[PDB]
Amino acid sequence: ESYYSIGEVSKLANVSIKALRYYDKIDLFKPAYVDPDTSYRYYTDSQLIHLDLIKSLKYIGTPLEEMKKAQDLEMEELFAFYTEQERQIREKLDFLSALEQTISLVKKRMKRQMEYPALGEVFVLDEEEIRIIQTEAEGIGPENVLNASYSKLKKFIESADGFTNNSYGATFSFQPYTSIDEMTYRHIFTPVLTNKQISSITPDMEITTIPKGRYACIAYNFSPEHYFLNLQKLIKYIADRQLTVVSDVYELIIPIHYSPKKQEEYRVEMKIRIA
Amino acid sequence: ESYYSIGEVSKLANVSIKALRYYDKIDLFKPAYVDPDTSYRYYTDSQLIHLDLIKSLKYIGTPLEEMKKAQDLEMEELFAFYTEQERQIREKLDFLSALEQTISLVKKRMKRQMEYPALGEVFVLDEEEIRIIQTEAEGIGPENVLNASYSKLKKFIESADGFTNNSYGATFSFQPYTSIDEMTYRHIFTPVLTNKQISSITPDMEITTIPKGRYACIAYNFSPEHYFLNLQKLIKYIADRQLTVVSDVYELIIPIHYSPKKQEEYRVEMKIRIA
DNA sequence: GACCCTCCCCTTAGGGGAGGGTC
DNA sequence: GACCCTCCCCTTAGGGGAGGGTC
Ligand SMILES: c1ccc([P+](c2ccccc2)(c2ccccc2)c2ccccc2)cc1
Ligand SMILES: c1ccc([P+](c2ccccc2)(c2ccccc2)c2ccccc2)cc1
Repeated sequence: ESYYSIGEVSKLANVSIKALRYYDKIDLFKPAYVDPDTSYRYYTDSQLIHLDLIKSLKYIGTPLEEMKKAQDLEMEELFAFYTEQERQIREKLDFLSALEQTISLVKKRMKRQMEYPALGEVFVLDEEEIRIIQTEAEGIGPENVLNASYSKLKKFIESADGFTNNSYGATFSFQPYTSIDEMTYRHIFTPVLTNKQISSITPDMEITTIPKGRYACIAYNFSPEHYFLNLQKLIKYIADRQLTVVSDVYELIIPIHYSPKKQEEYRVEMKIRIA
Repeated sequence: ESYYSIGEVSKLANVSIKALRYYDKIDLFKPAYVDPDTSYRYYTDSQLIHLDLIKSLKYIGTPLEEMKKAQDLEMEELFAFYTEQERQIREKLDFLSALEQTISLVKKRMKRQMEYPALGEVFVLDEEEIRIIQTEAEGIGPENVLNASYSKLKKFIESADGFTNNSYGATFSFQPYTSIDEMTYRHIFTPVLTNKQISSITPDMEITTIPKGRYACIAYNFSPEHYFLNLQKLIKYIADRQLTVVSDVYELIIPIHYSPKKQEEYRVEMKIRIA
């Protein structure tokens, strides 16, 4: 025999008035009585129990329309409904976990590039391996490589990492080049930021790595003159100390910013493994 | 010197055409050139790099508008941006973890009620404790208790569990009542499905529990006649075997369904601890 | 004076067409 | 014949008012 106005229900069940009017229009939760003259909504006490399901399902993210079918299932079916919710949550969990790990890897590589000792100077450090996915360069060289060239690689990596690669790589035979027009890339590649199985990789792609070891490295902001100059520094560094190269030259490029406004600028790093 | 149509960009960066037009209108990613006669959009190769940030941020859920400010920050600021993303992810994680645990508890109590041996029959089982939050009943009894009476309790429990309580409880002194109008509740309560700290609980509420021990129990679907009949069975069961009661009578009620259409029906369970 | 009601506008990220040009 | 363009409608869950009755 006790009835409540929309405001009272709102204060009692901690649900906004607008939400009550909406659930009314949606036919999810309608007032027991509507005054035909004022259109005022009135609710009964026993009815409040229905807001328990609605609030709990809202808390777990169930869409309103699906709530309508939830209040129609039996306690047994509701049990299963929750089982399904757990499955989805475990699915959300590992997605966030993987993402949490990926982000951490990105920051690690990001910091490493911000902590670089100096630009335009050859350094010899002990590197850890870098997992990559590569494909033959098809005759492409430093002057004609395009972002579009990495299209097939990015698709695969995006399908397993989600976080699209930010670094673009290429490799070439270590030679005493006297001109850029003399060099041709062997492979182009993109590092993989995840260990998630890849969805049926075609044979024209190879999963491999930049092996851990001692590397002669040099980093700098790209410019045609810098590219040539720094490559020659690397070559001279190796000849001067008669070092022995045991891998191709690895070239990684990463933009310094992604602003469509500012003049584009890229960071380049060349590495060559030595005995 | 190489340019692409919207379709080509779509196939290259795996982004829908509609999305490209939208990012164009939003001024997040605009084509390098727009044909003044056909309005056809054309993109340059160097521009594709900007879709890397956009896609990665979309993958982590960053809203488009905030992406515009992300492509304006420095590599240092971007590093921090990710730090903030990790913080939010860890926040999402424990929320899902807690929810995963709560759901499991709900299913456990839900199953227990579906596996009940029989209705209207007294059983003596060894119960595990049930954490609850209670408040004095203020003279309320079986005939005048309302859903609204639990308003203050539900607010607090909802503030810590999120999953609003589904079970409503009450307690009363074990007496040889000959009529319902003779009984008055001592406390009304609602179990807590979480161990999450409660936000400043007022003193008119008490956090306590239904202690683990041996309980004389009985469950049934509510009806005025059943309520009285089953209470008398409990009283007789205890007197017949001269059992000693060491707690008040606990009364838990949970709806059998939350359909606003079907006739309401509730499941009731009475429990009294014995030495 | 508080409370309640009914429109009306608005948010986010595009998808699914319809009608008509354009590679 | 495929590709591309410009509207137009639509989704989800209400929030924030404006104008005017109603406790
Ligand atoms: C005493 C108790 C309840 C109502 P009524 C109501 C009146 C006429 C027709 C149907 C219902 C009500 C109506 C408008 C404002 C206040 C009270 C009423 C009864 C049960 C549930 C809701 C409303 C009136 C007097
Ligand atoms: C040869 C190479 C590029 C173009 P255009 C272009 C034409 C006129 C004015 C500005 C741009 C082009 C336009 C419409 C359809 C196809 C090609 C062109 C150039 C750079 C980037 C995008 C488009 C035309 C001939």
